Amino acid sequence: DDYSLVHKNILHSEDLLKYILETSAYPREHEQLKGLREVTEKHEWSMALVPADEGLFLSMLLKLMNAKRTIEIGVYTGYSLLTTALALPEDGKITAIDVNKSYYEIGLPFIQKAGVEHKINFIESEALPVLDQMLEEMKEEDLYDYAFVDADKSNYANYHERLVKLVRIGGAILYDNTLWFGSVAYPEYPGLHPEEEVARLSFRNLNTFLAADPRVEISQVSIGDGVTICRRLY
Amino acid sequence: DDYSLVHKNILHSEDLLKYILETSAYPREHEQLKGLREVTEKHEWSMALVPADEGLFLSMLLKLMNAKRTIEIGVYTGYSLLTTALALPEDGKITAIDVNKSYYEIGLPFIQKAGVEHKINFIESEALPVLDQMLEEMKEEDLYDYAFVDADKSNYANYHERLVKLVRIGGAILYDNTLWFGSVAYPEYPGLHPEEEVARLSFRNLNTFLAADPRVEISQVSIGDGVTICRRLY
Ligand SMILES: Nc1ncnc2c1ncn2[C@@H]1O[C@H](CSCC[C@H](N)C(=O)O)[C@@H](O)[C@H]1O
Ligand SMILES: Nc1ncnc2c1ncn2[C@@H]1O[C@H](CSCC[C@H](N)C(=O)O)[C@@H](O)[C@H]1O
Ligand SMILES: [Mg+2]
Ligand SMILES: [Mg+2]
Repeated sequence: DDYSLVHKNILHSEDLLKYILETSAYPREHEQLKGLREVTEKHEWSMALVPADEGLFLSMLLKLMNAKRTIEIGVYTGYSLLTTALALPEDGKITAIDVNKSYYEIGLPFIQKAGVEHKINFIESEALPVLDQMLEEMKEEDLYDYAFVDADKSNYANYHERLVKLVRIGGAILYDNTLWFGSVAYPEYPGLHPEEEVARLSFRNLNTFLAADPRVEISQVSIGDGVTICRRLY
Repeated sequence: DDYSLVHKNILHSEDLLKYILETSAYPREHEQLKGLREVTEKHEWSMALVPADEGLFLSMLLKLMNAKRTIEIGVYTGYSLLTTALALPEDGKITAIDVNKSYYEIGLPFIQKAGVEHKINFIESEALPVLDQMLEEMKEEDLYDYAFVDADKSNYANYHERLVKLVRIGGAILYDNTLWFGSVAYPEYPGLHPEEEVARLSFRNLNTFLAADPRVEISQVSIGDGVTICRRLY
């Protein structure tokens, strides 16, 4: 095989991870999220799926902050998207962006059976051109409450420069995979696929920059593969 | 302090923990939190201290849900309490409960230097009598937004029955240490102090109970020693 992090976890044992999933995540997972997850595990890019325990953490965060208008960048088969759509109120609206709609069509039957497709506006495109177009037309009355960032890893810093202007003051920007299977912990790290090493270097730089960015407050959370919550200050 | 699990981590390496703390927590840690942490690191019961990365997570939750009135059960030297106090607005209010005010007075100078002691009503007593008294005098206008539970482990379930009546609908109840150094992951775990084993068993039952409790939605988060976020439904 070609990728060198796919079998790693940030937790010390797989048994602890399975405990969390079986005890607290799966019993609270919507039946369509379960169906979407199980077909995605068979897909060749299963490594990139947002896990069930992180998903319930995203749902909890969305409800506690009373989010209504959100943006999802990096959809894949739609697990975190369906998680968002189920957590928002019935009049919630999501802008969902991904370069590859074929992945989205794997999840769309489960989103449709859940009855939340009406909340979703899917845009098949590279993320940055869509974001830049939003900056041209965005009214302050239409800023987003919440952004989940999970698309091209090397492009997170570029995403951030747009998203600090597209989410409201007090809104949240979440960066997925910021611990990169634990490989960010070292300046040098051996044997990775070039794409994996670029992403690793990008995340070490992002984590540093985000801790120094006065436009936001942060909390890096050791759930899933690392999630960094940012809250816009001004 | 002849406990066995004290130095065990749930992350796969001390280096990964140190990276998080050094890159993302310590740069964002208030000067008075640093000083309070450093004294408590030297205290006999350092094991029970809420870590700095978890503290920023608690703070982020409080700010995202716009908490105004909270309850803190289990203060110790006051790290999570100072975190809560700095997160709330100028007119925020906290009821803090601990059996041991001696601990509280270790951190009280840092709390005062932070300019936030006016938010805190410390009560030296066992939690359950206070919560029961609060129940007999509580008005629906005065329900809490947020509750952090971090006191005697074997009594969490008892606290839960009171707190689901004392926080507002949509309010948050957070249980600390719900993975208990990871030892909750197995039916049996050898080499533990008898009080450690009682806490471990108490958490396994509590984790099962909270996942089946229809009065709340939950999310268990592999941060620190595990934190379970509950949100009151009805
Ligand atoms: N430049 C880009 N712009 C938009 N999407 C991109 C992109 N580069 C990669 N992607 C998409 O980003 C996704 C990352 S996997 C995302 C996982 C998803 N959030 C979940 O819940 O499981 C892939 O589907 C990929 O197609
Ligand atoms: N029955 C009880 N009622 C109230 N507090 C109790 C209690 N039993 C133990 N405690 C207190 O619970 C605390 C647990 S340590 C708490 C750590 C603290 N939240 C932090 O930020 O680091 C101890 O201070 C202990 O004194
Ligand atoms: Mg991801
Ligand atoms: Mg604790």
